[PDB]
Amino acid sequence: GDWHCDTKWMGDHVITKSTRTWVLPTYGNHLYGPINFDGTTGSGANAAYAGYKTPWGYFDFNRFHCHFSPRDWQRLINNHTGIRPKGLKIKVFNVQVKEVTTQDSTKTIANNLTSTVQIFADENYDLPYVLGSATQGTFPPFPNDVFMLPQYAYCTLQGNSGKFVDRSAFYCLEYFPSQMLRTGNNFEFQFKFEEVPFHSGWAQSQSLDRLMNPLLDQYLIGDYGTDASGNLIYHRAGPNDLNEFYKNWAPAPYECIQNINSSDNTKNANSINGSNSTNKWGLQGRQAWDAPGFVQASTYEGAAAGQSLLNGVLTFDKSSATTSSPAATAVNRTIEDEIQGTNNFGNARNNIVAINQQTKGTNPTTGSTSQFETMPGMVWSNRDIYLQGPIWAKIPNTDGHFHPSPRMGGFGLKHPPPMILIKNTPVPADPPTTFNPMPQTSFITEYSTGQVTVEMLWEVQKESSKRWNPEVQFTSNFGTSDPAVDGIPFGINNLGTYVESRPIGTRYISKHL
Amino acid sequence: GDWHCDTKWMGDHVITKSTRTWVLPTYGNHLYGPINFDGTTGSGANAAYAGYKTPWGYFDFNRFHCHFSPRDWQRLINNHTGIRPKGLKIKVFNVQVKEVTTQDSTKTIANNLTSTVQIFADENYDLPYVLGSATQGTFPPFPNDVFMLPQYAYCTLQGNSGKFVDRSAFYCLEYFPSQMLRTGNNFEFQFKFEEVPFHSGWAQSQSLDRLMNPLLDQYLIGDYGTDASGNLIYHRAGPNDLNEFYKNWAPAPYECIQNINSSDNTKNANSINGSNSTNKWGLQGRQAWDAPGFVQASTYEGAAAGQSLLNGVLTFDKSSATTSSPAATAVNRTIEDEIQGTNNFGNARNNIVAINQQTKGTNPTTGSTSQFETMPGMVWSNRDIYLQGPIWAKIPNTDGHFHPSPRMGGFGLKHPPPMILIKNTPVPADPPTTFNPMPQTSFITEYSTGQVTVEMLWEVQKESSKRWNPEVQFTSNFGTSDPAVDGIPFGINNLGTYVESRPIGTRYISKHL
Amino acid sequence: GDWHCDTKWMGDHVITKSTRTWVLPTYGNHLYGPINFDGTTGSGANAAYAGYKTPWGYFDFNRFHCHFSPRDWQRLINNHTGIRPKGLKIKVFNVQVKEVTTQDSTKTIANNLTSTVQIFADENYDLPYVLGSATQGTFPPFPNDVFMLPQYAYCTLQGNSGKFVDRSAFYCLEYFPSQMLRTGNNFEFQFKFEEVPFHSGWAQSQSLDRLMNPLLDQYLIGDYGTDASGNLIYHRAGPNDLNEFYKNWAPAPYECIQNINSSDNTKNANSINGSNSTNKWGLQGRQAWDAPGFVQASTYEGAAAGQSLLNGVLTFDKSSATTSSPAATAVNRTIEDEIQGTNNFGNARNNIVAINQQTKGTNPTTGSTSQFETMPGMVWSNRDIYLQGPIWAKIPNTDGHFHPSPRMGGFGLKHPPPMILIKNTPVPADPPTTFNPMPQTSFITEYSTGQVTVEMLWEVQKESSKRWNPEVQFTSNFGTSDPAVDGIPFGINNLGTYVESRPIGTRYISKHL
Repeated sequence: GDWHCDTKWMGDHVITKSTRTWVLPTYGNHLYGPINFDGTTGSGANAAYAGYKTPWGYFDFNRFHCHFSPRDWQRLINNHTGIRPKGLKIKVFNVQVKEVTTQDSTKTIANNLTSTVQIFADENYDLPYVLGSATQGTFPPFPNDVFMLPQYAYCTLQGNSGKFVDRSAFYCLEYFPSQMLRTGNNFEFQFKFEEVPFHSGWAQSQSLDRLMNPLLDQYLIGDYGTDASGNLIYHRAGPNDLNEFYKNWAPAPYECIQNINSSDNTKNANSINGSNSTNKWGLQGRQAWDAPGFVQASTYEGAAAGQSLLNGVLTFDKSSATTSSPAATAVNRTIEDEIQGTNNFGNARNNIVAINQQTKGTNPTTGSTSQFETMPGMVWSNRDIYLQGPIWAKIPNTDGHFHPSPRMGGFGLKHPPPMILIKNTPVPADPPTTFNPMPQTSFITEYSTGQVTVEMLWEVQKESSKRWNPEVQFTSNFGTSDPAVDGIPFGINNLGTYVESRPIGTRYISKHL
Repeated sequence: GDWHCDTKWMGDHVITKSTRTWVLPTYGNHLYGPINFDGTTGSGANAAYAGYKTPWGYFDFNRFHCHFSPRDWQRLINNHTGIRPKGLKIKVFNVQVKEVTTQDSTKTIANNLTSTVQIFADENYDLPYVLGSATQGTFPPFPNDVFMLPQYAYCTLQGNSGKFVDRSAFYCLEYFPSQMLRTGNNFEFQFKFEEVPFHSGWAQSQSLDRLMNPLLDQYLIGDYGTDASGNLIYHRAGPNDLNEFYKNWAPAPYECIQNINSSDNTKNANSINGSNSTNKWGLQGRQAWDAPGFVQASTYEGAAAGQSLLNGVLTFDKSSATTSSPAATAVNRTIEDEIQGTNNFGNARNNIVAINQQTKGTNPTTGSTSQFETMPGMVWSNRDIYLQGPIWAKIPNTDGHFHPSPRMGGFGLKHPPPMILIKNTPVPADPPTTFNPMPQTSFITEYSTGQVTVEMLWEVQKESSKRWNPEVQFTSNFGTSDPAVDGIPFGINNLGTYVESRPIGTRYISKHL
Repeated sequence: GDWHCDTKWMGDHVITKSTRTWVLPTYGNHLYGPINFDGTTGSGANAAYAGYKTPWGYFDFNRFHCHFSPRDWQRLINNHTGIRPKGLKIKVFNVQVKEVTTQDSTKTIANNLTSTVQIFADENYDLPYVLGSATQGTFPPFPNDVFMLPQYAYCTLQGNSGKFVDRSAFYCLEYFPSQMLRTGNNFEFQFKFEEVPFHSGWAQSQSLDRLMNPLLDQYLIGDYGTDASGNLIYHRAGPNDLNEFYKNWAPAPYECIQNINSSDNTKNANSINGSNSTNKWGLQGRQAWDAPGFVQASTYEGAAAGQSLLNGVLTFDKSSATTSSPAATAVNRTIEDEIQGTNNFGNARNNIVAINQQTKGTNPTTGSTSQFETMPGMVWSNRDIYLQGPIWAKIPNTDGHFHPSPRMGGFGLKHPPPMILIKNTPVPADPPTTFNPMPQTSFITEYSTGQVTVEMLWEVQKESSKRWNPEVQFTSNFGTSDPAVDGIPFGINNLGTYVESRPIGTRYISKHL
C-alpha cells in the first residue's frame, strides 16, 4: 500500500483521504474476563455495571477532525449550508508483527515474518455496538501522530449489585469468520450510508415571535380582559404590541436545565455540586445523567458574557489528555447561540399556563412551567456539529423513537458504519514433551503495527442568499503568539504536541427563518 | 536498479547520467517543531526569523558539478557558446532500512526487510520552495562519495521579535499523497523544462563605446561649448576623439559596489567591516545584504592585479567544508571580466549628469552619480554560470518582475524542478498492555540508505566564427604537484578527499559585440 | 425593457446584472464653450488648463461597487485568488422626455412623446477619453438610487497662462453617427475585453529576505571584512545570521514617500503642508502631484498603529458627498500591508550603496538612498483593487511604457470600454414670421430620464492551498449599532442614505511567496 491523504473539492461533493499509523498490544493475556462494579463503594449504586473484556481491539474514526483539517473545515463552513455523508472506504495494510524478548538486562525486539493478525468487520451488527458513546480511542487529529487501538468490551443486563442474570449474553468473537493478514496482505472494506437529511449549516436571522409585517395589524381580534361588570373586552393586535399577535407556530419543547457561567466568577453560587444539580433520567431502579439533553440555547443575544448551561453544552480538550479533571484553560467549551430563534434559553422558565378555573369569586391565576414538552405546532433545531465532535450514532433497535437525532450531535443511522475488530493471533511457547490436556497458557510476547487509511465521501449544499450586507465568518483573530513556547494556533507547539485552539462549528451563515 | 553514470555528446544535445549513494537519518524524533530567532542577541534584529522544522528530508542536485565532470565541462565551454536544460529523470532505488540497537557495550545494526520509506514530489508547488537559496546538502561533486540528505524546514511571515502572526502558515506534510518503498521498489519522476533562452557562453571582443568605423567621422554635429560672448560653438566628432561620437546605446545600470582586493594586501584599507560596507536592501522594517547584486565587472582589462568587488562576486570552496571562516587558500574566488564590454566596473562612479541650470551668471555644473538605474536604450549581460554554481532558481509568484534572471546565476524558472521529499516511516516500540489515549512517543531507532540516479538532457550551441587568430581556452597549466601530498588537481588528494582546484566558467570564446 | 439585476456564480465565471435610473439635463444651453484657468489666482500656475465644455453627457460605471454588493464581494474575496473581466453589455431603454413650463406661480411638467435623445458609443477612441481619471458621476452603489449624468468636457494642449495653441484640437460631437431614441426605442452595445492577467487576490505569507532553509548554511562564501594588515577575510552565512545570505532576487523599486499617521495624533508634526511635502512630477514647465505613486507598503507587521503614507494610499467616502474637505469619520482610508513581502515600506530609506572608493588611507563609506529605481532582478506587487475603486484605465497611446499597470488600481487596457455619450435633441421655440439668417437661440426647456442596465462577465480563480491552519477572512465584526440613527452597516441609515462602512479589498488569502 501507499500513503493517501488528500482532500478534493468537487462542486457538490468533497472527498477526504487520510492515513495513519497504529499499534496493537495483546490485551488480557489472550483471555476473556468478566467485569463488574457494584454500588458498595465509590460513586454508588448508580454506577454499577456488568460485562466482559475481550482480547480483541478495534478502530474508531467517528470524530470529524479525523477527516478534516482546520483549513478544510473553514472552507466548508463559510461557503456551505449543509453536509451529509455518502460512503467510506477503509484499508489497513503494511501489517508487521514484532516479538519482544527480555533478559532483564535489556529488551530485544525482533520482526516475526510468519505471524498473522485477525480482522473482521461486523456486518450484521451481531456484537454490541460501542462506537456511538463518544469515548476515547479515536484517530488523532494530526496525521503524523501514532495511536493505539482500544480494547473491546461491553455491558450486558445486570441484576442488583451489578450481577449477571438470565438475559445476560456472552459473545465469543472467534466464532466469526475473519481474515488473517501477514506482511503483504491488506484488508479493505466498502460502506455506503443510507439516505439522511443534510445537517443545517446556517444560523437563523429571524425569530418565531416576529415573523410578521411590523407595519400592519391583524384581522384577528383578541381578548383584552373583562369589564368591571364582567363583560368581555376585545383588542386588535398591532405594531405597538407585537407580542399580542396570534401565531401559527410555537418554539421548541424543553426541560429546564440549570445555568452555569463559565467566564464570570461572580455570577455563580459558591460550591454547587454538579452531580446534584444535573438533570437525571432514571431507568431500571437507578438514574443516569441526562446530558446534554435536548438542545436549548446556551445564551441569547443581549445577555451576560459567559452565560451557559450546566451540562447543557459540549466541551472538548484542546489536545488529547488523560487529566480527568482538566483546567478551564485546557478545554474548548462550545456555545450554541445560533438556534436562539426557534430554541428558548434553558433555565428560562417563560412558558405560562392557567392553573385554575375562573368564576365570579375566583380570579384567574397562572403559573410558570419548569418542563414543557412536545405538542403539535412546534418547531426546533438540532444541535450543531463541531470539528471535534462525533459524526454519527446508532439508533437503538426498538419499536418506537421520536425524532431520532442524536443528542450529542451528528447523524442518527439505522445501519451505521460497522465496527472493525482486530487481534494478534496467539503464538504459544514451547510445550512440554509429554501430552497435557490442559489449555496452554504460555505465549510469546508480541505486538502489531501498520497503517490504516480512511476515505470518506461527502455531500454539500451551496446556497445563494440575496441579503445585501456581508455575513459573519470564521477567521483567525489571534494576534501573534510565540514560536518559542506556543506555535501557530491549530499547529504544533514547542513540545511537539498538536493543539486545537478553539471550538469550531458549522453555523456561520444567516438565513431568514 | 543498476548504476548508470555516463555522458553522451550528440550534435546539439548532451545527456548526463550520474548516480550516487545517500543516507537518511530520522530527524526531530518524528516531531515537527517551531523555530525562531529574535533580535535580542547575536547578529541583531535583522537576523530574526520564524518557521517550522520537519521530520522529512529532501534531495538537492541543483549545482552543475553534480551533472558534469571537469573534462566534460571543458569539452562544453571550449566548443560551445550556449547551453540550456531540456528535461530530467530522477530514480531512487535499492532502498534498505536498518535498525540500530545499543547495549552501551556495543552498537548493533540489523536489516529490517519490512520497513518502508515515504517519498513524494511536490508537483503543484504547495510547500515553500527552498531549493534556490544556494545552501548545502547538494549531491557531491565526485560520484564515489556518500552524502546525507538535509532536513526540510521553512520560514513564514514574522512579527516583531520573530513571532508568528495570522498570515503565518503551518504545513502538514503527511497530508500529501506519497509512495511507500520497501526493498525491491523504486521511485521514478519525469520533468520537462519550460522554454528558456540559451545562456551566453562567449566573452565579448568589442565595447559599446567603440562600435564605429574609426577612420570616419560623423555627419552629426555636436555642441563644443559657448563663445566668449555666449554664442554656441559646434564640433564634428572624428577619429581624433571617438568619445565625442553620438551613440544609439548605453551600458548597464548599476548600484555602486565597494571594491576589495583579494591578491594585493597594500590596496585595501585596514580593518574594514564587511557588514557595514556591504550594499543592503531593506524590507519590512529590517534590511538584508544585497548580494551579489546586479552583475558588474569585477575588473577591467588594464587594471591592478587582484582587483574585485566586495560581495560582488561568487566564492566557492575547493572541497566541501564546514569551516564557516575559511582561509583564502581554501576558496575559489570567481572573476567576471568577460562582460567588461557592456558592463561597467562596480565602484567606478563614471556617469555624470547636470546638477543645475545655466544662465548668464551661473556656470553649468555636473556631478558623478553613485547609483544610476535602468532607462531606455541600455544593454547589459547576465552573470556567468560556473561549474560549482547553481543551475536554476524559482521566479517568485508576483504581479511584476523585471528581467527575471537570477542574480547568483543560472535559469529563472516559473515552474522549476519540483522538490522531492522523503522520510523514514516510524516504527513504534512495544506499547503497554492497557489502552492509553496519549500519542505513542517511543520508537525504534533506524535509518535508510539507497541510490539515486539523475539523468539530465541539455541543449547546446555550436558556432562558426570567422576570426583568423586563435582564441583563449581553458587548459590545465599546473606544473607538477606531488602524489605524496596533493594528487592530480581536480582529483583525489592523499587523504582521499576530492578537491576542485580553481573556478571554471562558460565564457572563453570571443564574439564581436 | 425589463429590470434585470442579479448575480450568477458559475464555477470559474460570475455574471453581474444591475440596472439603474438616470436623469439628463440640458447642459450649456445647447452651446459649446471654451474654458480655461490661468495661474494668476487661486492655486497657481500649476493649476492652469484649457479646453471645451460640451452639451453632451455620458455614462460612467467604472467603479466595482456598481457591479457588486458587499455580500457578493465577500463571496468573491474569501473563496477566490483572482479576477479579470471578460465582456460587458449595456442597454439604455424606457427613455422619456419631459417639458418644463413656468408661470413664476408654479412649475408645470409635461410628457413630450415625439421628442428624442441622441446616443452613440465612441468605438474608435476619437474623442479624448476621460473615464480613467477617477472623477465623480459614476453609478451609485445602491440600486434604488437615482443619479445624474455628468457633462462631457476635455483639456487640450495649452501655452503659457492657459491659452490655446496650434496643436489644440476642437471636436464637434454632432459629426458622429448617432442613434435617436424615442419612447419604445432602446440602445444596446456589446463589448469584449482583451486578454489580461488575473489580479492577485492573495496576501503573501513569506518574505524575500527569508526564502531559504533556515537550518542550513550556504556553499557560497562571503566577504567579512579585511584584516588589521589589509588581508581579505571570509565568512560563511548560516542560521545564526540569515541576512548575510546571498540571494537571487531583490524587492520593489521605490521613491521615498513621506509618512503620515491617521490614528495617532502624537506621531505627526504640527501643521505640515501636504502640498509642499507631497511627491511631485513635473512636465511642460509645471509640476503635478505624483499620487499615489508606485505602490509601497503603507505599514508592515510590527509597527505603530495608524501608520500610513502621505498621499500614498487610496481614500474613499463612506457615502457620496460634495464636502470637498471631509472629516476623518466620513472617509474610508485603505491599508495595504499585504504586499509587505515584496514591497518595502515607503518613507523607509533602508537601501545602502557605496559612495566612495577605498584604498590604504580612505576607509569605505556608504549612504542611504532616498530614491532607488528599477534594476534587473527585482520583483514587486501591484496595488490592490477595492470594492469602491476603479476597475480599469486606458493605457496612453505612446511609443513606450513600462509595466503598464494603473497606479490607482485595476486593469490597464489598450482598448478599454468605449465612452457612451448622450444629449437631448434641441426643440426650438416659435420663430419669427419673417426670415432671419441668424442661428436660433430660443429653445424649449426639457430633460430626459430612463433606465440603463449593465451586464458584466468575470473570470475567477479558485485555488487549493495545503496549509493546515485556517486563514483570515472578511467578516462583519460590528457589535450592535442603532436602528434609530444608523441602520445595518452596509445598509440604509435612518435618513435614507446608503453608507459603505469600511473599505474592502481582495487580498485575504495567504500564499507562500
